[PDB]
Amino acid sequence: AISLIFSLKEEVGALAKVLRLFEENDVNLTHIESRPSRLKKDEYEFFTHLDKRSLPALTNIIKILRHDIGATVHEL
Amino acid sequence: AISLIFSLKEEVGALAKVLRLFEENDVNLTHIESRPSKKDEYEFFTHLDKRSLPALTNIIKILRHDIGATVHELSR
Ligand SMILES: N[C@@H](Cc1ccccc1)C(=O)O
Ligand SMILES: N[C@@H](Cc1ccccc1)C(=O)O
Repeated sequence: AISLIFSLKEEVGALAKVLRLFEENDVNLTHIESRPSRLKKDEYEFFTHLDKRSLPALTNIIKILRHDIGATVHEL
Repeated sequence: AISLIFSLKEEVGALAKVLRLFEENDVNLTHIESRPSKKDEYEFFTHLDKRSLPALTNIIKILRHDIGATVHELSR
């Protein structure tokens, strides 16, 4: 499984923006879970699985999340 | 915190559409977790902050009758 972790600044629609970006890149989730960040009081972390057909978008959505959104992101 | 548990039909952008509804109603999540369900669906466990309460009747309307999700639980 493709595993991706990212951290977002807390606000309404924070996750929705990420998922819109995923959808627009034909990325499809098989798992999501959140937890409050232990590092920053104003951040939430998200652990996701993506299906294998999402692989061609993977390098690129990582860069977009970091660049367009300012998320901290890591492929696991 | 408001507990809301619902299923969606599996498709690219399934969750994005729901989170757009939430966002447009000023609903803020504090937790999300998915699980595969019904073979072609996913179940979502969410918590909404108390400030989301004025939105509940509208998001339930749209979730049930527009998006066509099944709501398994709503509790506060
Ligand atoms: N595969 C769907 C539903 C889904 C979302 C998140 C986790 C698991 C399933 C999507 O990407 O929107
Ligand atoms: N509160 C933010 C981030 C978040 C999403 C989902 C779960 C937890 C936190 C939002 O509603 O988008």
